This record gives sequence, C-alpha cells and structure tokens, in this order.
Amino acid sequence: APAAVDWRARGAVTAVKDQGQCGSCWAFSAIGNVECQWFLAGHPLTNLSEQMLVSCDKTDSGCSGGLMNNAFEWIVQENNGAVYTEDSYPYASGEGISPPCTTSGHTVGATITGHVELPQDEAQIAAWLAVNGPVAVAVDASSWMTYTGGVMTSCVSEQLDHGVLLVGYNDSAAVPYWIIKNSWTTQWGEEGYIRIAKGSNQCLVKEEASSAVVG
Ligand SMILES: *[C@@H](C(=O)O)[C@H](O)C(=O)N[C@@H](CCc1ccccc1)C(=O)NCCC(C)C
Repeated sequence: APAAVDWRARGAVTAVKDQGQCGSCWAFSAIGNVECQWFLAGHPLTNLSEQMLVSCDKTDSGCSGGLMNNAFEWIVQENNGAVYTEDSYPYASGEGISPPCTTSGHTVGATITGHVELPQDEAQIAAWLAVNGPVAVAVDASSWMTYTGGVMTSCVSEQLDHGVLLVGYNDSAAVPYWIIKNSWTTQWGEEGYIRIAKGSNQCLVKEEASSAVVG
C-alpha cells in the first residue's frame, strides 16, 4: 500500500542465508520468492530448499548459474509443482560444487502452479509488490562488495550478474529506496540486506522481475 511496504515487518520473509562459493544466486532468489508467496497464500512461513534446484534442475547450470524463470518452470513442469523443505534437503553446495540430485528422502514444504514476469518499470513493480508480496529480481552487483550500509544513491548499472529478492520499498524517505535480501550472510551490508535508490533503475533492478504463483 503506496507510501512504504516492508514485508519483513509482516512476518513474510525468512532469515538471510549463505550461497557460499556456488554460483547459485538464481536458486536463492527463486526459493526466497517461493517462501514469501507460500506464506502470503495462507500457509506458515517455512524454509525451503535451494539445494533442490542447484542439484536437480537440469534446465539451469547449478554452481555455474541459472535463471529464476527457468527454475520456476522446472518446479511446475518437471517436479509436479513440489518444493522441498530446507530441513529435508539442506544446502550442500557451499564449497562450490553441486552433489547428484536425490529424488526421494525429502518432504514437500510448498507447491506452485506457475509464474508471472513483471513489467520493466519500477512504479509498476512497486504496485504489484505492495499487494502480492516479494519479487525475484536480477541486478548488477559488481559494486556491492564495497557496500557497508545506508542508501546506495549511485550504482554501476551495466550487466546483470546476480539474482536477489525485493522485499519492500519506502517512498517517504529523503531519497526513495528499495529493500533487498541478499545471500551473502548477515555479516555483509545491513545484516544481509541492502537499500538502493528507487526511481532511476539503480543496479538495473527493473529488467528481470518475476514471481512464482501459488494456488
Ligand atoms: C549468480 C550468483 O552470484 O551466484 C549466478 O552467477 C547466476 O546465476 N548468474 C546468471 C546471470 C545473472 C542473472 C541472474 C538471474 C537472472 C538474470 C541474470 C547466469 O550466469 N545465468 C546462466 C544462464 C544458464 C541458462 C546457463
């Protein structure tokens, strides 16, 4: 609802995780979005498995990268809409390799039916996020190793290289900003989060926005 929305303050977001040495940002962005969308559909907030995607999603490339839209379609088209709990399939790719996929011995924590791709417009993305919840986005995170806190008012915006999760915004602050959940532990940034200015396509935030649809 227009002025400021923060889904972390509405019990809709899990704790910050760690991707380690694996190039699995795509899986953390897709699962973080599913966890939020599952809660907002009237279910308890449950931690879900990124490892399920890194090891079993063959339409993406494990620790060499992927795309959240291919991950969402693999869940629906190849895994019968199932997303396992993180406890039944823990992260095992922190050293930079993805072990072979195991198709059993896991528990279904959530299900989805599809996904939507959102417009390349920050005002339109804020409007959808305000009502339907957190959105998976891709950014140029090349300048993010120097982020120590506060609102980043200028960001290098040349090439998308990192998938993250948009969890809110604040249009009433001195400079309007986006609130983003990252997967580089709570020791990075603002306890694992980053605020970037909103309205000028900082870090190319409006280019690849999408979300799973559950129901
Ligand atoms: C992100 C990471 O920091 O771990 C990881 O390198 C990654 O998945 N990068 C992809 C490119 C950036 C991006 C992410 C999500 C959506 C759009 C762009 C990546 O290399 N994609 C590979 C595509 C597959 C099909 C080979």
